[PDB]
Amino acid sequence: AANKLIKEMVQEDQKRMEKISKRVNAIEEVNNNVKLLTEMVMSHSQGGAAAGSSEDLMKELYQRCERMRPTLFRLASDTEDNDEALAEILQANDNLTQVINLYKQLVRGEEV
Repeated sequence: AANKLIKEMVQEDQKRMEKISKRVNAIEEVNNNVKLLTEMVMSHSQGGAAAGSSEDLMKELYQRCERMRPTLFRLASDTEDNDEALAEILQANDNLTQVINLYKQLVRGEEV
């Protein structure tokens, strides 16, 4: 109902929750995309292939990966007093930079 000044509290609870949940969804999405793109890139590393639709899916996964870095940068500037959350973010960005590295190699003839 109509209330006095304890609206700062339910609104704080709300920001706590949104913050954590956005982190979770980001990290999960990262973990998922990195793992599959990795799996796929390796398999096309002169072994089992598909081309066509597979080229399409690796491309999409690659673009999603590029798109998540900005997202992680923005999440990391919102981790006031939680170095643990900040660390998870930073490890996830590392997973992303890395995978965006294999894809690129795969796409332009390199090894590894």
